[PDB]
Amino acid sequence: PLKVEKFATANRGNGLRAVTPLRPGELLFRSDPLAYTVCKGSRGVVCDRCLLGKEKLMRCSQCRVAKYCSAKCQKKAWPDHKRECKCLKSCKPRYPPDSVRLLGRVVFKLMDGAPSESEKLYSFYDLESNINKLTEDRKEGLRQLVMTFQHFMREEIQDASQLPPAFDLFEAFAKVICNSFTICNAEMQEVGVGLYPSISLLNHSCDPNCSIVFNGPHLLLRAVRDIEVGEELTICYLDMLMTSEERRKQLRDQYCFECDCFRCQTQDKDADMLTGDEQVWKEVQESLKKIEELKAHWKWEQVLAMCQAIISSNSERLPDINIYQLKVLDCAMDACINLGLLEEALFYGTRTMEPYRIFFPGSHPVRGVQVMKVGKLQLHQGMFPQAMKNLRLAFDIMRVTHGREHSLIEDLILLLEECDANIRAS
Ligand SMILES: C[S@@+](CC[C@H](N)C(=O)[O-])C[C@H]1O[C@@H](n2cnc3c(N)ncnc32)[C@H](O)[C@@H]1O
Ligand SMILES: O=C(O)C(=O)c1ccccc1
Ligand SMILES: [Zn+2]
Ligand SMILES: [Zn+2]
Ligand SMILES: [Zn+2]
Repeated sequence: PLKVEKFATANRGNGLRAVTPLRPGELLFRSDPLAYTVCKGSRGVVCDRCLLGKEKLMRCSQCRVAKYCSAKCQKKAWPDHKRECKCLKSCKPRYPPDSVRLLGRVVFKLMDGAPSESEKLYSFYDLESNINKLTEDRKEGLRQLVMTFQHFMREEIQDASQLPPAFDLFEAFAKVICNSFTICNAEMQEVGVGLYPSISLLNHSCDPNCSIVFNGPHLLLRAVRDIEVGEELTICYLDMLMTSEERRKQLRDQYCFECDCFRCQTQDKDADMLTGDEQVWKEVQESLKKIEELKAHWKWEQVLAMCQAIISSNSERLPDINIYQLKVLDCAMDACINLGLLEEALFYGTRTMEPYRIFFPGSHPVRGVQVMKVGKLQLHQGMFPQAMKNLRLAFDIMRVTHGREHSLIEDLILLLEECDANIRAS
């Protein structure tokens, strides 16, 4: 059997609980998506199937919207793509919202595909919609998505007989809002959106006992803390670099619940996250809206320029533990890595280390990868003792958060063996 089970919680609907004590690093579930698509900003930049950023991609002959790294990827993707292809084509100039493209793949998967293992524990039909908690503002947004779906899919779906039985598009989009998974690449950049209905049983905590990590579209659910028999399994739905007030708004707006976890009751880390002059980090927070938009579109040169204007401003500066300063540093590190500016990348990366230790407590895949990036930059620059220490730290974290089932662990072990060989060679 499995190590987890669905159960009805007392006040958060259905959830997942351990059937037996779980232990940090234990693999609990792994799932391909019911449906997934590349995210808007990564479209044309990464392969539609494997979500890897190749320097050579080939677009689908028919729609010219889907792009693939290889014949292998377009073939393995053709079942999921064949019907949307006609739709994307017939709307050529327009491209639909990610949610619409995603729901299209859900519908085709449910109509034309064998039962999906992703629904082993919990199906798309089962997913929470929160419709009785939605604001009229949200409901209006969903109505527009319904009509967008109807437009985009009018070449393949003209009426209900071409939808699953009693399939309601409004409810379907409501489910998408609060059960969408952000698919991240190995470097922890957002590249796609997917539905993993069994995994959607996991409720949220700002101090979770499990973590999900993506290896392409494939999702690994791991325990990151000790977990007792019958204890509910939780993951954090949100970015860790967020104050309690910011988490409140997004958990309300997107997930329709008021978080009662101990961190939100205590404002845990809020004060440290907002150190520095408020006027400055308000401006940086504003600037980050565009920086992250640029990063989403892989516009690294422009990302770096905006980040440098902040990190090396001629006006007042922020401490690196300020979460908005910290985001700017991370964006600039990633841009430098992609632009081949490794000295500068390392300068920014090392500055994020201590803030990441604070804000990503325990075993968090984002900190694991950040430390691995820093260790990799140090290795490449011949800083073997430093690189080894960070690579070991990355492995300490990622043996828990990634595990041997994740291909990045093999890469990291190879970097450990290389770095150790250099240190031996003295
Ligand atoms: C991914 S689903 C989790 C499974 C859901 N409880 C169910 O019955 O299908 C996310 C939804 O569960 C509820 N939820 C998740 N975490 C919660 C929490 N910490 N407190 C209260 N409700 C929560 C919210 O309605 C949210 O929109
Ligand atoms: O339980 C597991 O460890 C696991 O890897 C798994 C994932 C999906 C279905 C069955 C088992
Ligand atoms: Zn590919
Ligand atoms: Zn196509
Ligand atoms: Zn909370």
